[PDB]
Amino acid sequence: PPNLTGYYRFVSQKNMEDYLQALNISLAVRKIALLLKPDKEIEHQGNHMTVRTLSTFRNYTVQFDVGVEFEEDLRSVDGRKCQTIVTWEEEHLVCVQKGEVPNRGWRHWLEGEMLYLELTARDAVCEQVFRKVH
Repeated sequence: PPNLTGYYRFVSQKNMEDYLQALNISLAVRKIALLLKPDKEIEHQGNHMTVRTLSTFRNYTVQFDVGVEFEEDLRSVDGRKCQTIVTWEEEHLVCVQKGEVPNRGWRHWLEGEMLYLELTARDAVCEQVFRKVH
């Protein structure tokens, strides 16, 4: 990852169900999601990032400064709110969303033109993969 900027196209996933069920999301909504093919769009200007998640149901956006804790507004997702902190170590991005649910956060890392991602909530682990295109 030079500068994580770009657009990344969906490639594959697994266990979305487990993750969305650990966040207690309804059935009517967590079987729409299993058929989605979301893409990632990223703006990156030396310490500050804008990460967008795009799909045909609804899109989700979040802004932050890495290394500075912020209150994240997740009502578009599960209805909650967290005090998120993002860092860069071991050569990959780590985010822990402190709040009501334990083990809530995620991890991003690169290799080639591939954008890997891991989602966590309680004991549930979710994996997704994207391909940079712009």
